Amino acid sequence: TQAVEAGEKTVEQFVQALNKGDYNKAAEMTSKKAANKSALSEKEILDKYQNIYGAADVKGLQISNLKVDKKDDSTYSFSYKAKMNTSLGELKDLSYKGTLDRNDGQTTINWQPNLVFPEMEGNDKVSLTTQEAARGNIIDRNGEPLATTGKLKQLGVVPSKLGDGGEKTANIKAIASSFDLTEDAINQAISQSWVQPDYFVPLKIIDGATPELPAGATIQEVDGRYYPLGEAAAQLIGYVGDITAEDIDKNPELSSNGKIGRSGLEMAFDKDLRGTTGGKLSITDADGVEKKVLIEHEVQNGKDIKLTIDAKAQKTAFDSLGGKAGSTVATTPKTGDLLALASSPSYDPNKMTNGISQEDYKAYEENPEQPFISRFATGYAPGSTFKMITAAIGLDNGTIDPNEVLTINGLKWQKDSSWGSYQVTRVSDVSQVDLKTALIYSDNIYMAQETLKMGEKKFRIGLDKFIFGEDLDLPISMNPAQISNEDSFNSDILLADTGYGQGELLINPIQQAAMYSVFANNGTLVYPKLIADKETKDKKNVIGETAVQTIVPDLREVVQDVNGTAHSLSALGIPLAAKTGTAEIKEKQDVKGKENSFLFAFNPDNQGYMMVSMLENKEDDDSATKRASELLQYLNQNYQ
Ligand SMILES: *C(=O)[C@@H](NC(=O)Cc1ccccc1)[C@@H]1N[C@@H](C(=O)O)C(C)(C)S1
Repeated sequence: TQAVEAGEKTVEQFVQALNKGDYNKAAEMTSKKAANKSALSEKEILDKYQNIYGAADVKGLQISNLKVDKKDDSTYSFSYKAKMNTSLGELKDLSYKGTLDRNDGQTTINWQPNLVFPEMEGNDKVSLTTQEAARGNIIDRNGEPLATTGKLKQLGVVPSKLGDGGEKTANIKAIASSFDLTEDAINQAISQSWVQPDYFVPLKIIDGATPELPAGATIQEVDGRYYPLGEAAAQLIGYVGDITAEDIDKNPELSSNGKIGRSGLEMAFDKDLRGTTGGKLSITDADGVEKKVLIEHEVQNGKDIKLTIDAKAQKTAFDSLGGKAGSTVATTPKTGDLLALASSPSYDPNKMTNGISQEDYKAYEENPEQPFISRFATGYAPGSTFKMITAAIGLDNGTIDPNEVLTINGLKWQKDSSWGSYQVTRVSDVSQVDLKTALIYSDNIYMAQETLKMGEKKFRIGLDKFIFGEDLDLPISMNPAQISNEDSFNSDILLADTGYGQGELLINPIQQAAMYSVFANNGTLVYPKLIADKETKDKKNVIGETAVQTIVPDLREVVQDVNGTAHSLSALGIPLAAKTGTAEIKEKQDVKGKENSFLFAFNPDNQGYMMVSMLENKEDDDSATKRASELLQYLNQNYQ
């Protein structure tokens, strides 16, 4: 019992060496190459573990139920049970054994072939057969293909079949012109280091119709991941990439000859879409004689995933942005089904997963407008659209009277002289301003005064009833919305700015569509829902039904009144309640000052659809309201 404590330490740090991937240090703990001692030499153990554990991708060796006893003068036999993770799953209830040798003060392990796998004898071998699982598709709310694995048409060139001299140079340009490609890229692809005279070197992928084939234009049909919408759903869906040797080290259950999701839903749902690798891990002997099977299970394909996205609304919402920086969120506000999650500018997913020239990948990483960003998940300042929330709070606590008319003179205003030179500004010079007039002309001075009148304490009481600080249940990485940096404004100026959607507010378009969903459910907040089978979670009594019955009729006038900020939408001739708004951004990249246009709109008759569009760093005379008539028409007669 005095040396058994050091004997259990020997088995403890031996399994730790195997579990740490260091087989050399694990071999140094064995005895000497003899009949009853260790059965192999030093490097003979290193090569035995590395070839077997490396082939099956063995990682995570845990042991339990140790029992170290005695038998002879130095033969203290040990036995335990272990578990490990391989390419085909987890090995459980592995009964191990062996003996020890405690000569002097160094207790070693009499190594035996049963220490690699339980039922391995003298010179036994291990074999692994695996069949990769097909990746499941991603479908929309109507079963349309958003991310399937289909057949593609390739285009490559063989350097020998290009001619026999100067004819190759002319055809290198004839192939570049017949398929719209760079002539310098064809002669560069055929002159790489790995290129051989008769090797089929690929080029680009034919999108559909195959043009005339010049002097050697082989079209080898290949299979790969295909995204039918392309850039329209690039940020949402994502892209898959080839699996690296360092990826298998983290999760050994991945097929090294397969694809892994790198961003978006392809990554957030990688476990459900890749399936499980099938095959058999058996122990053989001599000439592949199947002795004992360790693991063997059938191949399971990936589960298809149905979203709440409308493929037609996703493409229309993206195309309406015209390639400018922005995003659009369209939902069914009574259930939360996100019908479209567009972001612009965007990248090409089919180009990323099917091989992209590194010059073009630098264009996406160095693009100032950042096409990789999912702008529907990026927190912004909500802008003038946030006055709906501030007004609804003011009506609930009785601070704002819908019929009380404030008298505002000029375009600038400040509470006292303690504000220095800062003044709340408004665009229109209306003298008599009530709640109806302030929401039509988008008056900041009215909301600023009614916010200071409301008080900081009473303001947050209504704000805390929303989703500020909450993390929504969506497979989209985002930060929770915040009222301010700290839990206290500690500034009258900051309180007024937060009244009309400025200050230290950060709300992403998905969270905005959730907070604004109360105006379509009579004060009940409906959480957004991306997976089609998810339940409809809601949160009632956020604002009173009285404030909804007061603001919603006013939001109709933002469209119908001749001086409304969203009057251009009255041309649609459909029932609409909207609320526009810009937002000042003082980014230090330039001394100008970028501003972001916003737009919120929904149908007040049936509450069938709700839309939140925005334009980041908008161009002059451009607005989200201008480029919203297209999908507002679609959402009107398709989601009533
Ligand atoms: C709401 O965000 C308001 N805008 C501002 O406070 C900043 C601003 C930016 C550019 C010009 C003027 C003022 C008002 N809402 C928007 C809108 O509803 O589009 C206005 C441009 C009417 S100012």
